[PDB]
Parts: sequence; C-alpha cells; structure tokens
Amino acid sequence: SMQEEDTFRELRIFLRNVTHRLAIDKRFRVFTKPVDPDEVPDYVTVIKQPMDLSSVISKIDLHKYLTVKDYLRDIDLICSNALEYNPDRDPGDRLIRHRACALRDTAYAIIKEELDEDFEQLCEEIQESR
Repeated sequence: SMQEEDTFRELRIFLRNVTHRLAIDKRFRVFTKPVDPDEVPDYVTVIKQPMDLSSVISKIDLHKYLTVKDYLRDIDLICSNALEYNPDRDPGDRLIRHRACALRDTAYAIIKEELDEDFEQLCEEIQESR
C-alpha cells in the first residue's frame, strides 16, 4: 500500500542519515569504501562477503533494507569482516578492530536513541506480509 511505501521511504531517509554520520567519522574511514583489489589482492580470497558503508548506501537506494534489523546485519558484517581479516596482535590489526567495534557500537547507539521501536515493528510486519 501507499502508507507502507511511505514507511519504507522514511526508513531509507533515516538509514542514509545514520550511514552518512558514520561515514564522516575519521575513525571509520577504512570502512567507507570497498577494499581496493590492487592494494589488497588477497582480501576477496579471505572475506567471502565484503561490505562497506558505500555499498550500504547503494543497498539503501536499491530498497534492500526493509527493516533496521537488516541494515544492522550489514553493519555487523563490516565489523565481523574486519575482525576476521585483521586478527593479529600487531598494532595495525588492533587499531582496525578497535575501530570496527567502535563502528558497530556507534551504529547501535544512534539507532537506540533515534529509532522508535514501533516504527521498526511496523517495518518488520510489512516485511513479514510479503
């Protein structure tokens, strides 16, 4: 219905805004774009399902997220990919992991403050009906 398509449009607007706020934070620069297969040619052999905040924006616009739960699974994916690809004790890896965990915690804190649970529940019920 028309009401429902306005619900999802509102969701998209909210998701773009959250994503942009993450994307402009200096700590999260490494997560803003896909990994360059020139600079890191083994990346695609290790990480089966790459994700980054640019790709999140594309997915928003493609209407791939009907719920914030589905968006957050992608934020989680950015974080888990980073923990997997950068598992070692060295400072580079540790820095990446610290930032990946900060990314996730920030995404969740924003959504916690700014997303009405009844709006999420409506999204979930519209999704379930399709």
